[PDB]
Amino acid sequence: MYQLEKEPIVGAETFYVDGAANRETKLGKAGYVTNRGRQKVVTLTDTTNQKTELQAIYLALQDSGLEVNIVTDSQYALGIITQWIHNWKVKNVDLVNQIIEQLIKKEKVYLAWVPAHKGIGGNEQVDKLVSAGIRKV
Ligand SMILES: COc1ccc(Cc2nc(O)c(O)c(C(=O)O)n2)cc1Br
Ligand SMILES: [Mn+2]
Ligand SMILES: [Mn+2]
Repeated sequence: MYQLEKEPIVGAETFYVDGAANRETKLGKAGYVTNRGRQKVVTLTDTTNQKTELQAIYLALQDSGLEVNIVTDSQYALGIITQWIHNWKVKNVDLVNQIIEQLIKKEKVYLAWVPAHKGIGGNEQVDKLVSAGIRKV
């Protein structure tokens, strides 16, 4: 893949990703839930809210097939990744480029943003998973 899809890929698994992190401890969780009934969460150290969001996208790329829809609620994650694909058309640098490294090997990728905490089913589910034991209120 050298460019992102303009619309969702029909028949491709859709991963709803999210992350949460504790400001003081830097412990966080990154995870996904998909429309094929799969979920994964990993616990991370020395991380941030922004970094957990990128780590979640990494997990979705790692676990998905060659065509994949990924739905994030992170302005930062979408912005920073998009700032890459258009660029070749400083912070979390390694992780961003590792995501790009995964992206180019896919056949098709649709990456979309949705607003957090607005009752989007998949998004609410993954938010509940990653914030458990991480986000107080
Ligand atoms: C509409 O109400 C809200 C919308 C957003 C937020 C903050 C938030 N909460 C998350 O769980 C999350 O993943 C992200 C993010 O990635 O920016 N941002 C809190 C409320 Br109340
Ligand atoms: Mn989020
Ligand atoms: Mn969330």
